Parts: sequence; C-alpha cells; structure tokens
Amino acid sequence: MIEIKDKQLTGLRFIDLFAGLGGFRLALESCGAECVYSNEWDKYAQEVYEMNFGEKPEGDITQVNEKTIPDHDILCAGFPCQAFSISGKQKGFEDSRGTLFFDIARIVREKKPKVVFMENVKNFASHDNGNTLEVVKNTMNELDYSFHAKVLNALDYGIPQKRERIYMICFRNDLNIQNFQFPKPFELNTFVKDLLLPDSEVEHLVIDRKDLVMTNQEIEQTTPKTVRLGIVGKGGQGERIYSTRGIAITLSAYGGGIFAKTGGYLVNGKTRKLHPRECARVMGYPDSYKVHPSTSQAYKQFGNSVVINVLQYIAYNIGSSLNFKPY
DNA sequence: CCATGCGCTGAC
DNA sequence: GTCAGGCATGG
Ligand SMILES: C[S@@+](CC[C@H](N)C(=O)[O-])C[C@H]1O[C@@H](n2cnc3c(N)ncnc32)[C@H](O)[C@@H]1O
Repeated sequence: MIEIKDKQLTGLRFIDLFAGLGGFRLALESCGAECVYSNEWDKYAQEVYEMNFGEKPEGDITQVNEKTIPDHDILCAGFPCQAFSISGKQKGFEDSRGTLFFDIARIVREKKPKVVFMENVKNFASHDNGNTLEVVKNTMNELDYSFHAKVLNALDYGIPQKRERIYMICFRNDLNIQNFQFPKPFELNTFVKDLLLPDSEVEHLVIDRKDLVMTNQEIEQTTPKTVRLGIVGKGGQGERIYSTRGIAITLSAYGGGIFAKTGGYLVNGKTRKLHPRECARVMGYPDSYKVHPSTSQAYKQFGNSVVINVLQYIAYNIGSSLNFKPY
C-alpha cells in the first residue's frame, strides 16, 4: 500500500461489507474515511479482522435487517466471486453464493449512501452474455445511481500480480458527479523478486518434484508479465512454475495443485510456493498487517482479498470527485 | 478440517 | 497454435 498525503475522504463514514481481511477498510481509512460497520460471516476471517481492527464483524448479511445498518456515505462490497469465476461452474444468480448483490441493493435502497463501491472478477463483465453486468447496472440506475464499471489489472498500478478485476463505482444522482475517472496505469517497477522473504524463512515451502519439466530459460531482465518456466504433472492450476523476475499469477482462495493458491516460483535454483507474508505483499498489504495463525486460512484469505493499492487510487478519485463543488 | 489432481473455460 | 483462471473426492 501507498502513502496518501491528501486525505480526500476525511469526514466520510463507510461500511465494510463482505469484509474478509478488511482490504477496503485499509484503503478508505488511508484516505481519511471512518469505518462505522463491517460484516463478514466466515469464523476465521472474523478472527483475523478482530486481530487487526479490534472488532468482530456481524455475521450472515442475508439475515441482517437493513434498517439496523448505521448511516454511511460509502458502501464497500467485494462480493463473492465463486459463482462468476472462469475457474468454476458459472451458475451466477442460480448459485447461493451468486445472489449477494441483491443484499447490497436491499441495503442501498434503505440507507441511500453517496457512493457504492463494488468489486468482482473480470468475468463478471462477460458472464451470461453480459446480462449479469446489465442487471447490476439496471438495478443501480433504478436506485437513482450512475454506474461506472472498468476491469483493472493490478500490474498497471505498482503491484506485481496479474489480477484482473471489475470495479464498479456508483454515485447517487443528486450529487451530479460528472468527473469520476478510473486511475491511469503507470509503469511497474516492483517484481516478485522484490517482495520475497530471505531463503532462511521459507525452506519449508520448497517442493522438489521428480516430474518437474523446465520449459523455458530463466530471465535476467525484469518484465511486467507472468513468465512460466516449467510445469509439474499435467500443468493444471497449481502445477505451473514462474520466474520471480516477472509478476505473480492471480492468488486464489479455493485453488488446488501441488503449488496451491500461490503458484510455484523458481528461487535460487529451487521451486517453492509463496509464504503468507509474501501473499500479503503481492496483495499490497503492509507488513504491519497481522496474518491469521492458520497458514491454511491465511492463504485462503489473501486469495479471496483485494489489491489494496488499486482500491487506494480509486478511493482517492471518488474523494476527488465528491470534493469538486464549484459555485 | 486439509490436500491436491484435475477439467475445462476464457482468451488469445 | 500459445497460455491462465474453482470443484471433487480422498484422507
Ligand atoms: C471473495 S471475498 C472478499 C475479500 C475482501 N474484499 C478482502 O479485502 O479480503 C468474499 C467474502 O465474502 C464472504 N461471504 C460469502 N457469503 C457471505 C454471506 N452470505 N454473508 C457474509 N459474508 C459472506 C466470504 O467468506 C469471503 O470472505
């Protein structure tokens, strides 16, 4: 995460729905906003969130009466993606985990925040022949919000991970915001190798498979792209090895393979997965963030989370637009 | 609860 | 052609 000098969201209150690790909280709080409610139902996520923020989020949002939600200016929601990912069945709204958007809508109808700030997987934009995004747009428009949606790749915003996500920013119509812009990409100057822990700290993560096939020569020049060097097994998910002179593959919550959830990396002649602290870094979490004591739940949590830096640039732009109020 | 071998979708 | 992105069943 990045330093924010000019606190564009000072005086604003936000709610942290589907809170997970609290990435939206770190992002908005860095721009000066104050969290007034969080909701997250997973027991272990609630533990890490409490460890880090001092409060337990409320549980199952589907059972929460929207009248009881504190007044707020910005609603944040990285809602579940398993029903929309190209890695799963794509059942969308037919999946239990696919209809959480309508709980957001329910809350928005009652609370009417200034801004609604959502994230999902890149494929949310293409799912069900575009009808999924269409429904979202139409829902927000009928709630009296504008709808701004763009897929951003983390590697364009200072973070060495190929994580493409759709970001959805909605402004209440009475505010008349006409100048919201998604942040402009810039050159990447940080690579996986720059975020790695000392070899002494990660010996236990080294995997030595006898069926490793090294397909490509290691690179000396750093590059803002993934660079696959070899595979194990049949080369499915978690069976692929990358150069640390490129960027990380997308971290995943439920991913399998021998290099599950992180992917494999060539480091000093050996292949290993990433440490949870390296996953934290690849998601833009500060080293001060406290990781869950279950390494298993930690990998799951970072794989489900958001890239903090990207949310920081967007939040700053939302603040810039809200504060532009000439006579 | 965790591990890991898919399995096939998307997108070039 | 070249690749990257959760589910099932085992323990
Ligand atoms: C994919 S992630 C969000 C990650 C978050 N943006 C971050 O900074 O870590 C979705 C989260 O929604 C939670 N979730 C799913 N269904 C829920 C429900 N019905 N009520 C509350 N939380 C739910 C999941 O446990 C998961 O942590």
